[PDB]
Amino acid sequence: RSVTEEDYLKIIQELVLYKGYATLADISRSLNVKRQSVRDEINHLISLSMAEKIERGKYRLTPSGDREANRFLRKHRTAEILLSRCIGIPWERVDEEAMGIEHGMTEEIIQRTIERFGVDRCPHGNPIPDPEGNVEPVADVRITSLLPDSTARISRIVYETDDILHFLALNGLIPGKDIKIESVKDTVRVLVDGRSIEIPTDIAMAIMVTVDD
Amino acid sequence: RSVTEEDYLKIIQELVLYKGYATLADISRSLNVKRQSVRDEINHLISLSMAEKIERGKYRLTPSGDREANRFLRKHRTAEILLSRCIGIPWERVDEEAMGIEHGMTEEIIQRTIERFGVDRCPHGNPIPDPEGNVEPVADVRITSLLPDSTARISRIVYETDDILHFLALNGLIPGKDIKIESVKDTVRVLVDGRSIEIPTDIAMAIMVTVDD
Ligand SMILES: [Fe+2]
Ligand SMILES: [Fe+2]
Ligand SMILES: [Fe+2]
Ligand SMILES: [Fe+2]
Repeated sequence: RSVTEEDYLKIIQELVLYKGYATLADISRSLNVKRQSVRDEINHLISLSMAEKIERGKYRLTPSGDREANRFLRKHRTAEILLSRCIGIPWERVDEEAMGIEHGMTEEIIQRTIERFGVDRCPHGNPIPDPEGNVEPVADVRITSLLPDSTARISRIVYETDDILHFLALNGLIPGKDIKIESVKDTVRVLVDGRSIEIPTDIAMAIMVTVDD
Repeated sequence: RSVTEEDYLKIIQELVLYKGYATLADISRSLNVKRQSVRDEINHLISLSMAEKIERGKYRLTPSGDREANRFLRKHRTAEILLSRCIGIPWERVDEEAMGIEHGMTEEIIQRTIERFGVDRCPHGNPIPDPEGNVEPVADVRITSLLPDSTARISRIVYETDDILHFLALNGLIPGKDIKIESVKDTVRVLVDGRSIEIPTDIAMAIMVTVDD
């Protein structure tokens, strides 16, 4: 697939949940689009009241751009469920592979997929928005906000890159797994499945967790 | 989805297998596109050596247009298998619903779907072409070419409209079912599952069968 508006909405929403803002160069690098085209699209989104400038070089979605993103992510996330549950596309690959089929996911397909597998989250734990673009508020927090000896459950991975998902899969840090914070100096080190894992800051920033209970 | 070149290739291939040719008005009606746009696309296909005029008002694909159609139908037919086997989209609806997700079916998805379900035909029995656009020749014939008392097995439905598939499903005339020709005057009447069914000519023309054995 070549790049669409919906791809811009998704990456901008991810970067904002991940680090608090989207830059042109971060969008350029994720979408593999030249900066100047990224600039034209951002300005177009701003003129449509779907994005706004936060300060210099830093952007985010407006509330209405966020709902539009959400209507797309309903398609995206359901496509991931379809691909991973029906045909065994690996957990860490399924974000990339959903890219083809997601644009044409109809409500017929989306709803039958949701009811057939009994899910309301993508395999990476992000909730599936409703058709209007609403998502239920989830009570979770950044794993980087936790003190040593905190116990928690991994909730969702808000930014789904290859390096990130591969690390998480390799170390079994997946939605639903109980973890315990061992250390927070330089990296975030946790206890999971009796094993100890150092999570570098760039990866830890993408991990949301729910604190018991 | 709005209309693409691939949609033109598919309907033209179907109409040719069905009645021996495609007219502008038949393409217009199937794709819901005004005749003039259908005309521009046909001329474009002709200039690309993907279609040719047979005689007045009658068109078909060239060999190379047929292979291109086939590369698309690999996507289409696999999408149908995915949708009907993974999530239970009804047999008679699955041709329409594949329309969204088919354009982005990658070889990764296509191949894992084929191996996961163990299929080399769509639910309506049409073979799944290979990535290059080849299909294995199938030894089947039109049900309208058969004499009374012939026995056969339904092979494929080469033209998949709503009226056609609905009739076939309603009367259990599906790939694999054994049938016996009872009569060929006005309609084609067959014996299937101990029941007798009159198949009108417009529907019978789309049914291929293999004569035993
Ligand atoms: Fe994703
Ligand atoms: Fe996901
Ligand atoms: Fe079909
Ligand atoms: Fe089919």
